[PDB]
Parts: sequence; structure tokens; C-alpha cells
Amino acid sequence: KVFGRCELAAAMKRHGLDNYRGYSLGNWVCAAKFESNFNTQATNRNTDGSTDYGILQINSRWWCNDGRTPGSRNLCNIPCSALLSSDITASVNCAKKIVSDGNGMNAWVAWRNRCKGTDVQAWIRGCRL
Repeated sequence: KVFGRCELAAAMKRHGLDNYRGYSLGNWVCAAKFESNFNTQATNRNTDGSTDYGILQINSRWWCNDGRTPGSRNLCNIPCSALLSSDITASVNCAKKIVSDGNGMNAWVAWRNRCKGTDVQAWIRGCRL
């Protein structure tokens, strides 16, 4: 599923991301926009044997188990395929985990590179919430 920003905002907001650990909704939408272009099925298979899964391109080395990544910690305790669901819940939950595991949204390189220091409210602006 490729979300629209407002639909992803709404979903992320229903999932409590707004202000989750001080990161406004826009941050998360923006992260998703630049990690995955809101594509829940986004995968980036890396040369380091890890893969980035889902709308938030969560990486399989630490966060989810795709079985094929050296050094798997699966700290979100989910198969990585669960991050490729059309529903964002797993990704959200794992994203929350990532932040709860003492990583800011800097954990998302797309967030750091494309959202950090930007008008992330732009990503939820004009949305029904």
C-alpha cells in the first residue's frame, strides 16, 4: 500500500505517534515519506546483508528478524515481513521501540537527512486529524 501523507498521518496519529517521545506527527510522516515514499512494501536490501523494511524502512539487523541478517537482534521482536503490512501498526510499534531503545528519530537516516530541521508539519498540513 502506498499511503497518502494525510492518510498516513491519520493512521500514525491513531497509533499514538503524534508527540511520541517528543516527535510530532509530521516527523513520522516525513520519515515515512523519505524512507519509503509511504510505500508499506518498501524494501531496501542492503549489501551489509541487512534489509530495510516497510514504510519506515526499519532495518533487519537490530529491529526485526528477516532471518538473513547477520547480527540480528530483532529488538522489535517481529519478523521483518510484519513491517511490510498494509497496516502500519507493526512499523509504528517497532518505530516506537526504536525510539524507546534510546534512539531518536536520527535512527532513520531519511529522517535525519530529509526531515530533521525541516517543516515536518508540512507533511500533516491540510490533513483531517
